Formats: sequence, structure tokens, C-alpha cells
Amino acid sequence: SMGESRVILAFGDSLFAGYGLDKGESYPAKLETALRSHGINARIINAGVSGDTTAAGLQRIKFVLDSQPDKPELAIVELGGNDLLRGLSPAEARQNLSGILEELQRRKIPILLMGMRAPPNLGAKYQREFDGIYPYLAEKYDAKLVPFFLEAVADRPDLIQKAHVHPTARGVEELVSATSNAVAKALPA
Repeated sequence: SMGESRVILAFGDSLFAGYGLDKGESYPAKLETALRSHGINARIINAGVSGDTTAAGLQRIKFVLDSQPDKPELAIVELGGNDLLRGLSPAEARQNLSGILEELQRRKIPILLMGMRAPPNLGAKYQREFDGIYPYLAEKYDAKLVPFFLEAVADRPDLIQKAHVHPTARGVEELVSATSNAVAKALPA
């Protein structure tokens, strides 16, 4: 094929950084290779930062864009999962994401928004509120939306790394039942 590669900014968190994976296994790296089959030679900027909240992304979006030798021709924005994990305000996540999209729009960079979904442990009120910020933002900023970025691994625990283990409340009781004998015996009489 003729010509320089198309530049795509992958702006996200651990899901773009490739946390826990080897060289070239991250989503941006594998997406770059897959686009060849769509007739596209891309150079995907991996701007994934593990642990980034929406506020962290807002804090660095201008710096990341100003650091580019080639202006992105598409920006993929994948943030909010860490706000979820921390139980942070969905309204503030929406505000922070708005600031990121406003900067991209200011520079006339097309946007693809990766939709994030809350797990049920936050409760239905929180989950509905969080989930709704992504279609709202995509409409407001004329961005394309992948409604559920992680949909393809949603029912595939065999495709997810064994990482953090946060017992449920019932899981805690399980651990207490298994370890209280050891604690009682370690406590001097």
C-alpha cells in the first residue's frame, strides 16, 4: 500500500496500557494489526495509563495531544472504569469526560467513545447512573460509541486474568470461618 500510516490515539487506562500482558499483546497493539484486514495501515499511539481516572485523563489530555508529532486522525477514549472501581460520583465522571471530549472537539479530532458498564455490587441506582453517561456524552459531542467495550469477555471468565481478589461480604465470612482458629491460637492467653 502507498503512503504514511493513519495515526490513531488510544487514550485510556489499564485496558489500553495492556496491564499484565507482554510486549505487543495490548488492545492498541493488536487493534493496529487487525486494522490491516480493513485496508488500513495504522500507527496507534498507546496512551493508556494504568489506574487513570476520568480526572487523571482530563489532567493530561492537552499534554498528550501537544506531545504528538502527528496530529491524531481519530481519538479512542476509554475511561471511567477506575472511577467505577473507586465508587466515585458518576456525575463527576461525566463532567471529566466532557472536558476530554471538548478538547478533542476543539482540535477537530474525531472521537470514538468506549462505553463502560458498572457491575451490580455498586447497586442499581449507581449502576444505571454510571452506565448512562456514555450514550449521553456520545450524543452531546457527536462521537461514535461502542456501547459496551468489554461485552465480548462479559461471559468469558477464561479470557480474564486472575488479578484482584476482593471477597464479597459472604466471602469475608468464609475467610473468617477458615482462619478464626488460627487467630485465636496466636493470641496469648
